[PDB]
Amino acid sequence: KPAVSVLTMFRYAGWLDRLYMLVGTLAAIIHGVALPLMMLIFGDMTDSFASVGQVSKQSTQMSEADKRAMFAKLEEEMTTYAYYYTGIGAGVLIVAYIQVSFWCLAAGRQIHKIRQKFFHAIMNQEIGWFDVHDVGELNTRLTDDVSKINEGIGDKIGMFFQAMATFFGGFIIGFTRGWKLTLVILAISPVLGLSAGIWAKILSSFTDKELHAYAKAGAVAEEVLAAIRTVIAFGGQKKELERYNNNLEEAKRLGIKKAITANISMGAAFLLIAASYALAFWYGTSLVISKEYSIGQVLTVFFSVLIGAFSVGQASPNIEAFANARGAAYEVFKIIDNKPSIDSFSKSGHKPDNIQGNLEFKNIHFSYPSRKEVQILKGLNLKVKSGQTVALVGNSGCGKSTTVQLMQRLYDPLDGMVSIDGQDIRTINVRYLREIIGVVSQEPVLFATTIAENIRYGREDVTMDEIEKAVKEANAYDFIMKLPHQFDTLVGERGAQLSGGQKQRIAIARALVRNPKILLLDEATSALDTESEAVVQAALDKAREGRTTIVIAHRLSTVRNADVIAGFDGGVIVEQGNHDELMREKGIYFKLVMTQTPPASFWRILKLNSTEWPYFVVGIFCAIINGGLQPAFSVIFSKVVGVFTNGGPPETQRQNSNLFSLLFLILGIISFITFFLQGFTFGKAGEILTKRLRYMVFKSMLRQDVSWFDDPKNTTGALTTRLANDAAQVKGATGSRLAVIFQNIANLGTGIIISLIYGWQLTLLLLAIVPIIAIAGVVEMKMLSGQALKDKKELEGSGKIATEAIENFRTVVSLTREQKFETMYAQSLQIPYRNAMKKAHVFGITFSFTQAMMYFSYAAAFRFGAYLVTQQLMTFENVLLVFSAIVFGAMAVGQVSSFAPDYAKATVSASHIIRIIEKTPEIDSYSTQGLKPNMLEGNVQFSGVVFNYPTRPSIPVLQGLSLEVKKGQTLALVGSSGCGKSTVVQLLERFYDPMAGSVFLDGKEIKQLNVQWLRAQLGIVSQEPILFDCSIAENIAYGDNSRVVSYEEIVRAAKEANIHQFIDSLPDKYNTRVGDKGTQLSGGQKQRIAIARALVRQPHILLLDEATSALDTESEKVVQEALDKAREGRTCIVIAHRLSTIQNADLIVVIQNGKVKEHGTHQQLLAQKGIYFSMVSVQAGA
Ligand SMILES: Brc1ccc(Oc2c(Br)cc(Br)cc2Br)c(Br)c1
Ligand SMILES: Brc1ccc(Oc2c(Br)cc(Br)cc2Br)c(Br)c1
Repeated sequence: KPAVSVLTMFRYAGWLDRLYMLVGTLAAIIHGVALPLMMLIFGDMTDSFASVGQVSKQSTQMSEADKRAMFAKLEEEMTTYAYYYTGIGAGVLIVAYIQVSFWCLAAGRQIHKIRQKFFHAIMNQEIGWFDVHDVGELNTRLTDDVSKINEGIGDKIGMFFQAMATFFGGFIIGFTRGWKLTLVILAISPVLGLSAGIWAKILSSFTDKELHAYAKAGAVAEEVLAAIRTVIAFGGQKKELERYNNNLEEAKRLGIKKAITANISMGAAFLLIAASYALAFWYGTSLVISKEYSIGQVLTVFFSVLIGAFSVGQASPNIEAFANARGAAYEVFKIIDNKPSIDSFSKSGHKPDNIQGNLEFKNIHFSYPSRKEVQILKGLNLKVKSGQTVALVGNSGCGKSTTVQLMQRLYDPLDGMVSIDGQDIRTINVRYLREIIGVVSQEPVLFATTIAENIRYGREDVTMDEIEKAVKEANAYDFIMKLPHQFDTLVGERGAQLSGGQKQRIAIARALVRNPKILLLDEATSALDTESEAVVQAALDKAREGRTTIVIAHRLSTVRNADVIAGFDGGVIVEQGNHDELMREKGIYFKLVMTQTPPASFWRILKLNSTEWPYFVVGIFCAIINGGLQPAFSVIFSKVVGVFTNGGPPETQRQNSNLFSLLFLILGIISFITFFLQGFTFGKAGEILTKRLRYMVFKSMLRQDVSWFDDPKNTTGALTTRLANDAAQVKGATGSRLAVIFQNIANLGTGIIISLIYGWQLTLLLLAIVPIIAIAGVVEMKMLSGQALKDKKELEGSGKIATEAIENFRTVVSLTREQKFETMYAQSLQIPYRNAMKKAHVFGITFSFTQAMMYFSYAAAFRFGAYLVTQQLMTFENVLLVFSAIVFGAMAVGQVSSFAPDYAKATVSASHIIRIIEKTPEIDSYSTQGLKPNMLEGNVQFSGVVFNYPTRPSIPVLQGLSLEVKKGQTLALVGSSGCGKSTVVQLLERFYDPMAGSVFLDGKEIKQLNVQWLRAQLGIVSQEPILFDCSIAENIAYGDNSRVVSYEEIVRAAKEANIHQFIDSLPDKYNTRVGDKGTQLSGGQKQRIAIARALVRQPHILLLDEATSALDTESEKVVQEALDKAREGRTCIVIAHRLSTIQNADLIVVIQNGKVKEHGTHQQLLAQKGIYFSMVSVQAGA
């Protein structure tokens, strides 16, 4: 919404840039004007053949006499025109170069200037400006918004004035040479803009319906795949498939209805567009029989108008490129024009010599850019004597750290003044101020150069002698020399990561070359290992005594030798003096001392599509007819102008022109009829395989075992996404692109035959010319992409050192040296600049070449069409035909290169979708094999079970686990932590077979037992019961599948679960909807319902996995009261974390490290004193 003044945007265009644009826009206008003139001459050549075409047939008497005056007219005329076109092509060769070259030159020259000014502006902003902005958005604003500016002031402007030239020069020749047809062509324009407006309304309203249609099926998939362990537990795998299959049926019917309506839309749209033209051209014919126009002029205005009319559309993208470049230039120029109060690039203020370093802060009130929300300094008074070293202590607020900020004049105070020597800090140069202040901060930062270079960021003029003394004077010399490459080592975020106390000494050496008169030491010893701290601390003490120093730290070790110590309380200075004095004061300082002491030929995807042997053959056959039908319009056009250039006697003409225009419209309606079919047929054929794919995939997905859904690679969202995309992508490959790619190869095929068999070696010429300009148009775009990738590679090297500069900013400004990064970024940009110069000559040559090879190609089209062909006995009417036939058949093949990614994007989406069906599990619920025992009673026999989870085969959970529980008993299961408690329930449910050992139920190993039958006698109840969106009676009836459960039977379960209080309390009762879609209710209810569906099954084994986990107060007492009634009549395994409710259990088992450690009845384990009695004691007390 915000934008820029048009002149301010080119403020950096001066002298030549202003000329380049003027000459560029000039030749651009010349380039545009060139095309409608090309059409104007195409009318005069018709007139030439038309006068001879009328007189040659008018003879029917003399033959040799027509070999004289006729050919003489032709050779003076045709050579005059051919001489004229050859000139036009040389014109576009020059102006198209001038057009694109100059604008890309002015763009490159300016964008170089933008970048430099704009990075200069970034480094010039005071710190308070950064505290309110994100540096990351800023740097991306650097590389992206400048790119958008380049796109707008580039060669697009030349294309714009080229297009307006075609537009203006279009209707000028349109109006002057024939004003009537223009108004007639504009009259059908609202119809063409109204038919394409029905597309913006149909597409935008139906693309939502499908995204709503599958969102009903994709919602089924998401509550299933999220609750997958519950559907697997109760074996609703046939229902949840069925229940997704039923939503796929509706998505199919809505998909065929969309295929019917959308194909009715296209066909009617084209048939209105084509009829609109043909009426404007038939009524072109009505004006030649009346002698208001020449047969040549009708063409001249008809093309020049339609050329200029479509030239409007070909200019619209360049407008939006200019405006976006303006809007992008706003926030950029806003940074360049913005002037600071502090600078640091300013050459102003005093530069005191013989600085002695007496510092005082007077009544400083300050607040960071958070402003009125917080005020961190409520007045202040502090002097530090020259040579002395003052230490600042504080409990919190870190108002300590603020004084180092103000002493650098990173910000100015709200009220008060900071004074170095006698002068206010605001009178001294900002740069000289920071050159007389050395700074060592908590986190040290080192730039990605050599050690000597990071030290060289202290001062630019320095010799390895002074680097050596500096590092040796910060005892950092002994420790780099051992490191290889000597001073020539590397540092940075990337490469040679060092010890913290080692990085700080390089920072101390960096600040030491600064020979500062003032020293600021903020938190430097803090957050550092204890032993290297003393190594650094020796350097800090060796860095002082030549300087006045303010130091801030939480290490009270460094503070004793400070000449004065100062404590803060709420930004107010409270205590000051020597260490001993503050201790006698017994205040804040004393109080803090005591405290601290694979693309491949996949045919099988088409073999599954072979479910419909018809529906394709209908579309293909119907597409090829549409293909062969489409040049016949060019054949009609060729003979509407043909017979009427070849007229002779004029009485018969008016009667035929009505006949062709009729045929045309019969040929368009038979084109409508065939194009509805080829769309509907593929549409239906695509939507039905969409179901089969999503059915078989969702079937095969319910076939894998829990081992697969635990994979971090496969989550519920990633599976629904994999489910939707892959099915839609393969639909597109077999859908429109294939009907179109066969319609078009039939288009060119039925066109090339007509052209080849009519014109001899005429067609053989055009088949030498057209492929070359097509290839030359491709190699242009390859070179285009190559230059694009290359410039991206070498401007990111600049933006990379810009990245380093700006997100490490507060350090660089503390060291000054902005002019360093300033110069480095300039040297970095100098390569893309001198590269951007070559870009202009390259784009100009290529574009001018492809334009010239289009104009020269058509000079050869007529000079060969006449002369050697028309001095013979071949006819203009065919040359017209071969043009439209070949040229349209070629531009119809241009759709093949556009639908190419729809094939690859589908094959890749196919690549996964064939794998996902064929993958078979270790434990398949679908296998009908298994024992299905007859005897009812249930044991559980864990024996030597070692188990590790397939996702994390690192820490074992179960290793040598052995349990046995009789029928009708409760097996209490206590654990130190982890799923060692829970893995038992997962292995009995056979979510996994154990690594070693075995688990048995009735004496039979479950591993050889039937998988589905096994789970059918299991009453699993988890800690968070997931309930699908449906009737609570149906969430309950979900406990027994393969059979519909009686109402009184699901009532019996709700009676058991003690949930029947709601189930009548609701207005709907058992038919109320739950799942946080129809109704919401708390967890105690959800849980009871899960108990209800558990015991609908009438299991022989309950499995209670921390059922009271998320629950509170009386809700626990009632759910436990339901669980305690559910057991005592069944085999039970309970791992609930309430050991008070576990006292009345028949056997308690303690799990240690996957081994069973300690077991027995409650009082038995309570008589023993160990883990279980440590467990019961810790909760009962707490
Ligand atoms: Br009559 C008549 C026939 C074709 C005309 O131009 C074409 C041409 Br040439 C090809 C196709 Br496909 C559709 C149309 Br409309 C015109 Br304008 C008038
Ligand atoms: Br786009 C384009 C369309 C026709 C052009 O010249 C003609 C013209 Br004018 C008439 C016929 Br028939 C074929 C061609 Br090719 C040119 Br040059 C460019």
